[PDB]
Amino acid sequence: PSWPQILGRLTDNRDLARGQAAWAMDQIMTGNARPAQIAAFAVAMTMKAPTADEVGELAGVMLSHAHPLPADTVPDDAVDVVGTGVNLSTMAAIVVAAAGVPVVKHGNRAADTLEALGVRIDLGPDLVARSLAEVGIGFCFAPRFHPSYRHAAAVRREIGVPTVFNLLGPLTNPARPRAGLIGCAFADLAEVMAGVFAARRSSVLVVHGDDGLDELTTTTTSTIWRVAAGSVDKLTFDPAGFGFARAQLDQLQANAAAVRAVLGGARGPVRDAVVLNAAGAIVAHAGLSEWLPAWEEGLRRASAAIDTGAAEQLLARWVRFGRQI
Amino acid sequence: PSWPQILGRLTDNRDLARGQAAWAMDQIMTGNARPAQIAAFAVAMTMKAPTADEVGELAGVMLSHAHPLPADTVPDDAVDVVGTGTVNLSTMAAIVVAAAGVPVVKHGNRAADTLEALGVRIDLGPDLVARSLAEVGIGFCFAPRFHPSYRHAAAVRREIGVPTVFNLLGPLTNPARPRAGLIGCAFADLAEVMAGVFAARRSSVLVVHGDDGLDELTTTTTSTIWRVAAGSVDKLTFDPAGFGFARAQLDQLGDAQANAAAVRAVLGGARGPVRDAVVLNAAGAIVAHAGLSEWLPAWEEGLRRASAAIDTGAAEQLLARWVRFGRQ
Ligand SMILES: O=C(O)c1ccccc1Nc1ccc(OCCCCP(=O)(O)O)cc1C(=O)O
Ligand SMILES: O=C(O)c1ccccc1Nc1ccc(OCCCCP(=O)(O)O)cc1C(=O)O
Repeated sequence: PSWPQILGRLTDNRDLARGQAAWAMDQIMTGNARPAQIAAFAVAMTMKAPTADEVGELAGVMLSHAHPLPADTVPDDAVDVVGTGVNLSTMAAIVVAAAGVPVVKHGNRAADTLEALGVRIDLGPDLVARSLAEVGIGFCFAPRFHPSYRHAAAVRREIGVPTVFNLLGPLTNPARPRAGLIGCAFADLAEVMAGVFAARRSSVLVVHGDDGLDELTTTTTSTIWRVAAGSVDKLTFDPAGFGFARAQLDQLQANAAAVRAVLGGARGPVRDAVVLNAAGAIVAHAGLSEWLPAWEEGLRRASAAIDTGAAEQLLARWVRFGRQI
Repeated sequence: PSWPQILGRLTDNRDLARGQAAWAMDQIMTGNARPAQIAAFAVAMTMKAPTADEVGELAGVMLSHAHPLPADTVPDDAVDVVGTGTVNLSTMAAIVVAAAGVPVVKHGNRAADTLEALGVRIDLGPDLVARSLAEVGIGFCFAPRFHPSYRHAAAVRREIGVPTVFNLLGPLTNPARPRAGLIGCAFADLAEVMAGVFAARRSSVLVVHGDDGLDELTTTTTSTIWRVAAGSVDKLTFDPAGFGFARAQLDQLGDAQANAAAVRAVLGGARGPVRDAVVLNAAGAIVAHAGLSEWLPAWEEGLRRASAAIDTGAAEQLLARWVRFGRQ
């Protein structure tokens, strides 16, 4: 295999042969790729239109190089709550964890929201494991678990344009949770991302707000690719069906204040959006083992996690956990 | 403008707005583009099939930055003989055309190697290329010497390896700006684009693509010719069998050392498929030359002039004189 071979195939608008995407990603992560080669690959794959097989190979290589969490430290039913791209997902994650569903998130700075809240984001595998056990939630700092991806990440920022690489974050949570609510801002790639989760037998709702959000929106309908039993089912979701009023898009350090307000019981469109996304994660969680009863239960659990103060308390306990390390 | 804007537009499979390709090329040519940005643009512009307007803007920026030849040193009827990539055929055809009395000014880069092997000094500044054109009847613009700020793009092209839109610009960024030529293109889809760019400049060009894939007029089969003249483009099918040329095989048409030997053989009068191809392509450039000011009569004359340039020894002498020039 070679870069001219692989780049040539892509520029010819052909799908890659089995293993080729993997070879490319492994070159990129073993420091064997020039920035120009990385950029050419990211762009060419994007314009060719990536397959789930291809994106799967990319994510597979990344996870093969990643620092794992220690053995038997991630519950079988842990979930992620995240988008391709953060205020809504951070809150939803806390609420989901507070409802009793273990959450392990994965991210990087532009993570900023959590720091502003007093959470310690840069922990190693053993301490993330302890956080997950003792608090019910953990955060994997992406640079710390994916050191070899730094070359790729640098090129991402240099070219600016979105590419297939924008999918890899949610697909390479180093804790490897089997479930989640996953936002995707790119309607065409959402389906591909869903296929990758399907191949892994994950239980995920891949969500794309029809207003463009990488979260379940309250301003209008959302497209959901429901992934369960290795298959993908495409659905349109209307929050009005669960009694939610339509919000305006503009209503959705600043984030930290917003987090404190919602967890404190503030009513409004932000809370509604948090509750909706938290419920989505809980439905995805239920999928590891009916759509309407599942959503109704998810919504009850999410609302109760806030209203009882459990979500607010969990964040406080999370903050305290880090200050005691 | 900005890279996110232009690259986003290209990845969305949209043609660029007026000026955007120019802006991009200019960033690249002023050392203001990161290698990753250069590469992303090269690939995106390639996979979003480039338009004549866009390719014209790229070449235009390149020429706006290039060292020109001194005023009035390039004859109004000078021609180019070149392919996008057959360096053996175009090199020989170029010498033959010059020997027939049509000024030739070429533009090229090392992978030029064949000419050096023949003892020609290829790396000359504008003033000496001009002198070469006047005194010998042929000149060569060595690309790094005229396009110095292209070096960042050059490095990126080596790194990614695959052909891109940048592979199309060579015939369109000749710093001597000849107004006529025989221009080969290996990709038929882009040949029509190249013809469009030449038409915009009102060049008299034959853009040629062998139906066997050669970036020359072939003798193995027919060729497609985009005939550019009067700012308008006519697309034609061309069969050299109509001029009595025997069919050759693709294998009959090497490194710079071998190419030089082949050059010496042809200019020395060796008959065969290689000579035929040279004569045919030399004739084509002569036909393009005539178009600056009737199709079959033009070809018949072009073929007579090319054959005679070889057979009298004029072509062989011109090369000897070209080599002599560099040493004096
Ligand atoms: O930004 C991304 O696209 C990304 C996606 C998945 C995982 C990580 C990502 N980013 C990075 C990964 C590594 C990295 O660089 C690692 C530095 C850590 C050094 P050490 O080996 O000592 O832990 C930087 C980034 C980044 O976003 O800037
Ligand atoms: O490669 C370098 O980094 C370099 C360094 C110093 C001086 C020249 C350099 N390279 C070039 C600079 C300009 C240039 O200009 C080429 C323009 C024409 C391209 P084409 O013949 O393919 O149409 C080509 C090169 C090169 O190394 O290839």
